[PDB]
Amino acid sequence: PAVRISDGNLIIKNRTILTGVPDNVITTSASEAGPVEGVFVGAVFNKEESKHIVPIGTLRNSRFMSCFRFKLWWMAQRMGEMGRDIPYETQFLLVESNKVYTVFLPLIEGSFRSCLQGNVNDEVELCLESGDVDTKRSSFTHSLYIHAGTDPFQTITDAIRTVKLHLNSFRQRHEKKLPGIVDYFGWCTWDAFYQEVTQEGVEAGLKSLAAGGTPPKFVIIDDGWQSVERDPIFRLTGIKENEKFKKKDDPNVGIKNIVKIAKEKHGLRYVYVWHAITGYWGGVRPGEEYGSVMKYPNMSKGVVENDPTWKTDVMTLQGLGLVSPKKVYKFYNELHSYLADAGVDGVKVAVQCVLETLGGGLGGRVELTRQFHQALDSSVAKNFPDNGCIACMSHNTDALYCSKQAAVIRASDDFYPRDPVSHTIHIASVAYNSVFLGEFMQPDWDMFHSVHPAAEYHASARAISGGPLYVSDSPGKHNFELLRKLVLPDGSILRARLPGRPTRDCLFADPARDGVSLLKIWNMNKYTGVLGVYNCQGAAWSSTERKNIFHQTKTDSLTGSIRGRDVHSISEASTDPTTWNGDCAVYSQSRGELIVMPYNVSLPVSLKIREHEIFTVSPISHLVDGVSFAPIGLVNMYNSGGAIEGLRYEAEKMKVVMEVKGCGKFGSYSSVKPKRCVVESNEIAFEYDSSSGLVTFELDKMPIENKRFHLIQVEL
Repeated sequence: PAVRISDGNLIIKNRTILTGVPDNVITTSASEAGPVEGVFVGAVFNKEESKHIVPIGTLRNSRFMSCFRFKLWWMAQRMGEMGRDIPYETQFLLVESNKVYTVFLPLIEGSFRSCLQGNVNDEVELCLESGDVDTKRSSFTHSLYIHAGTDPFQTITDAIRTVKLHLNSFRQRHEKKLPGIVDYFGWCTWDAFYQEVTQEGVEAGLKSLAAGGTPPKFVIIDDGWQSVERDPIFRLTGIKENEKFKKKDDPNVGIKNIVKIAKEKHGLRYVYVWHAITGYWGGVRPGEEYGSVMKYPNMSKGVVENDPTWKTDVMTLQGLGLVSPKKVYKFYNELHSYLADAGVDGVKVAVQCVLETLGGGLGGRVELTRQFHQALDSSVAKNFPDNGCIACMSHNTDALYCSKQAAVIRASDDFYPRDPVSHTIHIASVAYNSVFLGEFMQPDWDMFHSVHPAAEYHASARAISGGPLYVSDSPGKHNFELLRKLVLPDGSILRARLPGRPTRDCLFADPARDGVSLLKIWNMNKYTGVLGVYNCQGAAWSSTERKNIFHQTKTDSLTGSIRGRDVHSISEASTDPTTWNGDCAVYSQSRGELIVMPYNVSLPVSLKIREHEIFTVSPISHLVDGVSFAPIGLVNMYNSGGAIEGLRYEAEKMKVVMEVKGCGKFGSYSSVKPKRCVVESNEIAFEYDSSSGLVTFELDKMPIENKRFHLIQVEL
């Protein structure tokens, strides 16, 4: 049966993973399916309670990785090998047996949500909570799912899918419609003006970016456009824009003014706006219209253990006007109808995890979350039918397991331009949280600044994230040399196809805390892989201080290495995987060096703290003995291989035929010097380094007219 409890142990393919499983912990393999590869786990208790905790078993001497909420809104990573190091509010746990990987997914069941936490005795406890004193249960059968396999990424995905088939209450990332903003450069007003944003500031930012040749095609009008008032917390007073967004003649005209300027005058395709899941930070001003009533956040133990300041946050103490569940659809619809009729294409929806703290006597955290998201999704589908929703501050399983439609999720805590501790931590967080969040939605690695000491560090990460790419530059503060590595002259980006994630290598070694390893992040394009390597040692969240701090490091520089197969799915980029020997052409985007890397050969990589390097990794095709080739792409862009749309080898003609998007310097590996390089039927000059095999030529202009991609032929 693979995964079983017998004696009082949890045994996984004949390895004891946990010992000392209580008698009252019960397992099953039924569901809709119903027979299922892993096991659902639950428990039976003596009394009704609105909260239970129960040990599942004792964990020692097995490497784990977990994603845990260090704050209400957000996860980060913690590695370890003893149950006692498992954090409070662990939402995802992956265990290694030394070859075999086991995932533990704590679930929502009925009105309860579960997570895991470690205790002093090295037990893994499941914590089940309804968040409502009137909602009480005593037995549970599907509050946790455990599944094992030999490919850690495949293991995760198969488990999520099994759970989906059981709950039917979410979709997987790959089944959802991504909104069109993901394929374009954007700009977000948040770090540029904070709440003092005005419509003139919006226009200024768009114009400055476009004037340097990297034009955004979406904008996020972030927090500060809405009509809010104090009663020191602010609450929503109406659904329309404030005075800063009213045309300065004609104050009857509203946010439609800036939207039309953006799109007709500056060429934007999309405009999004920010709002809280509750309207604003303090909710909506109490009243009949939407049934808003003052409510005060309930504290749960796990959240407040990791985040003690939450007990004295302004939202906790001054409360929120919570719109009624009976009127929530109407609130979202009236807000979104106003927005859509003004030309707005989507919303960035923040403050999402507050609902779990307000389910009071409304059925609790799960039911309240489900209700609000049901209404929000209906409103988004009606009013922003490109699927215009970015989920923000939303890392709770209550929202993840009801993620049926929305397709983009902020993968971490905010970019912080002025906080030096944050940069290394940001890269670790987005990468590790993406392992799990990217099963539900496309991860958004957040805005950044192009003029900043960490700009390249952040920029390169976004380029391999698989997610939307956007800066929050103040108008005029741009580095366009850096932005041209991310954005083409029409505002399109080279987006990779998957959530960027750590390599198998990096899943159980904490590169923020171990003092010894470099973080390596992989993604895929259609005909190449990509790999970024980061030193992010020297800072992380503190179990003792309970916030992000710097910590001692043994040295500045670390040396690790890369292999072609670190790009876990690199196979899928090969045009003939069954004959492929595993050799890759590896192009260092930062050094500009092409290296041939045979299957399993390592290359050493050395980096100091806050340094990085990006490598495009392309499968080599052996056309005949001595004639071998791999495309690289737009070598002056971070995610070079994202430019290759089509690739075909004709060994009988010793030819390669490609479809390439974009413009700039194009590169490929060839063992031999080409006879000819042809672009749309004309022959063009090229360079060839005989020593590395690097072929380069210039793609002068974007494709015009009926072309849409450059058609390139390379004759060898």
